[PDB]
Parts: sequence; C-alpha cells; structure tokens
Amino acid sequence: ATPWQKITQPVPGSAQSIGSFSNGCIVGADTLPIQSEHYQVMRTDQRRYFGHPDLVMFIQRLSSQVSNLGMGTVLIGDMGMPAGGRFNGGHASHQTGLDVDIFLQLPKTRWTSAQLLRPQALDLVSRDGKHVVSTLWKPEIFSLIKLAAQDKDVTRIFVNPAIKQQLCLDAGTDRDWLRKVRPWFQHRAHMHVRLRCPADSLECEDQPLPPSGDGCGAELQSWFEPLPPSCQALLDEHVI
Amino acid sequence: WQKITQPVPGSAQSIGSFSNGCIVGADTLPIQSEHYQVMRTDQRRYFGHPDLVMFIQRLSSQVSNLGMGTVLIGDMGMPAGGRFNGGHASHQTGLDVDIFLQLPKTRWTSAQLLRPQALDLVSRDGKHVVSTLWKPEIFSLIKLAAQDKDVTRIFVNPAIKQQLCLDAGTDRDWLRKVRPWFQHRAHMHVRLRCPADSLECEDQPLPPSGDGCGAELQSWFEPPLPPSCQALLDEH
Repeated sequence: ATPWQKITQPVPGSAQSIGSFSNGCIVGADTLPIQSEHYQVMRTDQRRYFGHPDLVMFIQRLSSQVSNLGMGTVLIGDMGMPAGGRFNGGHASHQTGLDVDIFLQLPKTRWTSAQLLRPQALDLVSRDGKHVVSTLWKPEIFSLIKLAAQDKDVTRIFVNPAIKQQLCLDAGTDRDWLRKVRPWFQHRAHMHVRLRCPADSLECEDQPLPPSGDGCGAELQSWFEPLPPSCQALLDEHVI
Repeated sequence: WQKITQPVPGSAQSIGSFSNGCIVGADTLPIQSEHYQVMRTDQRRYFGHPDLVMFIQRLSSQVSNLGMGTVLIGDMGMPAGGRFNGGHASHQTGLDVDIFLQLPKTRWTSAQLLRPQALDLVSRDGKHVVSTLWKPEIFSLIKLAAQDKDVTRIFVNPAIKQQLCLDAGTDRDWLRKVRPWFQHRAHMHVRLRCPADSLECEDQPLPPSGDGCGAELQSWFEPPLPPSCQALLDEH
C-alpha cells in the first residue's frame, strides 16, 4: 500500500488539485457530508468521499436540483482518497479530487447503512449491449445525467454507449450537452462525472475538449462494432 | 392497368390518392443518366408525374456529385399509374418511388439492374442498423431526399429511422418526414406532395409533430376508383 492509500485525513492547506486525473494528488481536500436530505453515500468504509471543494459543491448542487424536480435520492460512489492519488483496486483516475461515480438509480426510499455498504447495481443495458432496457429506462435518469452535463464545472460524463444512445434519442432540440457524454466500457449502472480543473489549482492539468458536436453519430456507432513534482514533495516532506 | 403500355396523352395530372388512383400524361424517367440507374426496367415501372422525374433527377445529381456513388431507382409506377397486381399498396398516382439504400461506386450491369441484390442494413433482431454496413453516404441520401421541398414522407425500417435520429445533429426538422414501417431494410420509399397545378389529386395530412425519435419510434421495437380513372380504363 502507498502512503496515499493509508492516509485517513486530508492534507491541511489551501485546496489544490495537483496533476492530471490519472496521475496526481490533492492538498486541502474537502469531505462530503454523509448526512444530506438529497443524497446518500455508498461504501464509506473505503474512505473515498473526499475531493476538491468544487466537487463537493457540485454534488450538493446536482442533488438539490434532482430533489426539487421531485425525484428520488442521489447515490454517491467513489470520489477520492483524502489526499488523492491512485486507488488500490481498479481504475486509475480519481487522483485529483475532481471525479465522482454516481449510481444510475434514484430510490424513493432511502437506503439503509447495509445497502449503502453493499450497494446493489441495476444494469440499465441489454445483455448484448446494443440498447437500454426499455422497461428500466426512466425520464428521471435522463434528467439526472442531463442536469449533471449542463453544469458549467463538468467536462465529461462516462456512460455505457447504449446509455449515450438513448440520451441522444431523448434530447430533442436542447442537445449540446451531449458532447460532454463520453461512451465507455461498462458504466451500465453508474456514470462517472469529471470536473474541470479549479480556477486556482495552477498545477492541475485539464484535458482538451471532446470532439465537436453531440457525438451521437459516427463515434457512437464505432462503439457498437512518476508523480507530479509537487505531489512527490509531500512525501519528501513527510506529510502523507 | 398493366395493359396500358404507354402514357396516356394529355396534360400531366395525378388523379386520386396514392393507393387508389392513376395518372394522365405521365412522364418517363430517362433510363440513361450519369447520376442514377434504373432497376427492373423489364417491369416497365419507370413512369410517373413530371415532379417525380424531376425529383429523382435532382436528388441523384446532388448525391452523385458529392462523390457518394450513383443512385439506384426502383419502382415508380405503370404508364397510367393504377393498382399493382401485387407488392404495392400505393404507387398509383405517379408520386411514389422506391430507392435502394446502396450507392454503387461503379455502375451496375444490366443483369444486376434486372435482378437487383438487396443489402439488408438492419440487424436480425431489428433493433439496430448493422454497425459495419451503415455509412454516411446513406444518411446523406436519405437527408437530401427528406429536405427536398416536394417530399412529404420517406418510409424506412424503424432501425434506420433510429440511426438517422442519431446522425442528424442540430439540423433535424426533416426527421419528421421519415416514417418507420415494416421491412424497408434495403430500400426507402419516397412520397411527394400533390403537384401545385393538380386538379384532383388527394394529399395526406402532415405526419405527427416533431422529429419522431421518441415514443412513436420506441413503439416499433416491441372508396371507388376515381371517375377519371374509370374513364381511362373504359377508353381501354
């Protein structure tokens, strides 16, 4: 285990996302409040409910919007570890406090602590991967994803290609936000939301914009065929 | 109607409805063009209203000169229109045309045109287009047809409409003209409005409002002969 995987408390300091989403860290990370009227937090035993203040604010804003549209409870998965860095177990992003997984269910009855520790995913996609399951696809999930994508701090939302396909069909005229939706493997039961580098995180590295347009055509069809010096310095000064 | 082998002399007039009518003064689609070829000419079903001929000519020159291949024209109608002995419910008034959803990059031979080989663009289960066969040139063929001011409807398999809904981007209004129907996996059926100088042609109402990429599309993945037409038959 790396020091990043063992630390239990954020590094004190002005909030700073340092490096790139898949090679970085964060100083001064905020903690997502566990108690909220609008969302609940899955798998808190992992201690991955930390991130940039912008990420916490985003979760709070999105969840308030969802609640005010009369929808159910937003379910929050992995943000990042207290000082960011690479997880032990799975994906390599979520290193700079700007990535969050959100389950694509909005339960009308809040989940228990046991349900939150061992969450039961709902696959929204057909076995062959070609389309969403029509009896599971809900306008509320379209709205959850669209509300996230229209937020100015969001750059990308990774979802299964079948899910982007349905979003594409449902969007109508107000569809520019689809550009932020990026097809990826899996992501049948959760979306992965990514925010832009915070304005004052000078050592944070942004990605280029996605390809132009909604992305609902050729690109979608094709889917159906060492640390940054300032992070290393935290180790050299013995802070992780 | 099979027995009238040449267009009836007179000013061009589409008479009656698409599935119960005929045409006086039908134009003939020229068999020879650099922009399109005519399938099954042995059946002698390349006749229709001047507006249909002109539509085929301008669609085809746009498609061909965009470098997307030449167009393959199927049935228009008989020389005086009228009901078919089989296959077609419509194509009686000179305002319907079948067009194959293949754009040959070199001209088909006479034998290929006489016995045309369809290319099924749709999956076996009907739920999507075949990912390796759907191409931007076919999107463009259908879009250019649908954006034509004289066209009212284009019938295609629901999987094809779904794909057009995905490809259209922000320039979408023409999607309303595209109507899902059974089959139509290898051809589109284009329909034109009644000509502006029509005397007794019957139009259909507009399609349902909107692009049609929502609930209607989703649901697919679950009178006597007009007197002028009788007079044509009587005159033999």
